[PDB]
Amino acid sequence: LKAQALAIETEAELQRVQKVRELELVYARAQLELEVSKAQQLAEVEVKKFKQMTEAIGPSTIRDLAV
Amino acid sequence: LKAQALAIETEAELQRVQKVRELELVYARAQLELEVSKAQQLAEVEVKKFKQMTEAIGPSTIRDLAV
Repeated sequence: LKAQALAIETEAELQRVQKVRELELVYARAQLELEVSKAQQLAEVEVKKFKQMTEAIGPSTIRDLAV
Repeated sequence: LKAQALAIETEAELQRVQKVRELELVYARAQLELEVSKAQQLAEVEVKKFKQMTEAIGPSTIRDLAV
């Protein structure tokens, strides 16, 4: 009888754990997508501002400015 | 009976968690869009002011001004 009751409550636990982890996996995938989108856009505007600034100052001057 | 009641309250919890996380994902996506818009506009006006100033002072003078 203990075996029958443990079988029922184990099936009932495992279905809930399956559904919760499935929806959590979908939501974590969407958060990852938004995360890398923000990372690459902020990296792109950083790269573009740096490129325009070191273009406007000239790469020859930065060769002999740090010392 | 414990299994039936856990199934009902698990379905009822998971629908709410699904809807809350979906609308939160939409709102976080919009905040990311506004965030990168502000970052790139302030970076653009920084780059443009720096370029005009180092144009007006001349890149030859900044070669021999730091020392």
